[PDB]
Amino acid sequence: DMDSIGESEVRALYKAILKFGNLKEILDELIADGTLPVKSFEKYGETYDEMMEAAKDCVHEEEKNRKVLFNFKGVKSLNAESLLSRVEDLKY
DNA sequence: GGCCGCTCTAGAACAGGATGTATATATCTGACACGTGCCTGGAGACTAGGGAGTAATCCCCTTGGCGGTTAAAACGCGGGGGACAGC
Repeated sequence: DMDSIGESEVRALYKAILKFGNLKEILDELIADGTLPVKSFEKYGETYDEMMEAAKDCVHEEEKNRKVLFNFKGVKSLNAESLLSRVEDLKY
């Protein structure tokens, strides 16, 4: 199962990173406290990085548009700007 | 020095998650039927001896009749006891 990701896990990850930024430090605790259902740590890591890159791409698409929700694996429960800002702000 | 734009706050709408309940769908459970394979019993064939069947004769038993006598059965009558209904 560890290579799959469920929409409930997409939700839980999205909320987690909305609260905590680069979860991959904490992420073991976030599984151990049950915030995230059990999955491969590597899979959560890569799908996090993937959506960070997709958020950057969304910002490039905004730049293309002028010169906000976007899906993960079709799951619409995601937006770029909140995550990107929250992650960098909480890191700082 | 003035006005408009930008930012923040407030209200409204929509969606998702959480929880409980109902309904539909799937799975199990069981028995019957059919198919397959193997083994055993039945079927077929042949012979010899014994049992059954057939025939005759004789003897004993059973059936039928007669007569008389005796006991049993049938008819009769009255009274008592038991059975039946009630409470």
